[PDB]
Amino acid sequence: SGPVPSRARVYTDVNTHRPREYWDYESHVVEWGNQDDYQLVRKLGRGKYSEVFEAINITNNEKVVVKILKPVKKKKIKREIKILENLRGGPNIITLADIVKDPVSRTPALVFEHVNNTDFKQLYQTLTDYDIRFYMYEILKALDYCHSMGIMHRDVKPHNVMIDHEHRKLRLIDWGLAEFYHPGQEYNVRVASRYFKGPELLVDYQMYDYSLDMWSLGCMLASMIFRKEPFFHGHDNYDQLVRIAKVLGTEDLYDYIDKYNIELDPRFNDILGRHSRKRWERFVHSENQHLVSPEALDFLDKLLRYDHQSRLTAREAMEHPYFYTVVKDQARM
Ligand SMILES: O=C(O)c1ccc(-c2oc3c(Br)cc(Br)cc3c(=O)c2O)cc1
Repeated sequence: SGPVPSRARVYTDVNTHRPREYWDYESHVVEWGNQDDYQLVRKLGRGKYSEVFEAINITNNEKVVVKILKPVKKKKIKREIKILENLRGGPNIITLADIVKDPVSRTPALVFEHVNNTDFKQLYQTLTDYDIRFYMYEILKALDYCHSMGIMHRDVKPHNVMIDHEHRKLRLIDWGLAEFYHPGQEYNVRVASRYFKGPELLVDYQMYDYSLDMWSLGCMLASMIFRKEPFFHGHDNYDQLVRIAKVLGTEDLYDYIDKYNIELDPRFNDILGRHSRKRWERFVHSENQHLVSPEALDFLDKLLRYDHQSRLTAREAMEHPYFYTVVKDQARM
């Protein structure tokens, strides 16, 4: 048997046509700075891979953000650093300003730009229909760039999207799981938050591409327009696929399995059963109908697909009628 191979429909060989230095990050040499150039003000958040502090650049008295990294392989550190430097300057990509090492503890610390972030737990209450469309378009601009730069984020989630609603600014952060795309490469399925794990990550299909990020975005869009965060709320990875199967149906799931000859785990076939593909009207009620339109539902359906190749690309998504009002307003400046 063996699973059927896969290639990205867009930006397939962009990395092949680049210098080895670009994607071969194990050979990247980091230029460190002194963390005594920064004074920490307060902890902004914790996490599995880092603890994030607000800090001050004492050489110019300007607010920055210090991400003190948790002990991971040196390889993964170089990967995140190289990717950040490669994507630096891109649309709504977080800006890496410095890379310092504490003189005492000798720990790697990435220094980022400061953005007045309002948390989505309080932000998703003041968002209008236009606000959702607008910010979705902003994430797409960041995703289309990094995809065109041969990089998939592999960890798209609300926690990783900083938003300055007062200044309409958006930034895509945390690229510690991001990876360079190479046609034919089998990647680790152990990426992204459980609720945003694509079906390929759950059925153990390792040859995925940029389309993984498009799934996660779909989970964000579903959460926003239906006011259910998170939309696919599973208790583990096995149940996660079941929660997905209860919406998109088991019909397309087993066709997905059959097409790519994916050997399915002997546990799934006992908890999946059979389900019909529910219409998106079944998730529309009085409290969220002001966010749901035929344009909204059409755009969503074209993101949440088992077959990663049938999902929209970032650019294809940016040309959807769902963003027609946003595009016209951005052209008038
Ligand atoms: O690469 C990362 O993992 C990564 C994490 C956090 C920030 C990051 O977090 C903020 C938080 Br949390 C709260 C507030 Br207020 C501001 C920020 C901010 O400006 C900022 O860059 C940037 C990048």
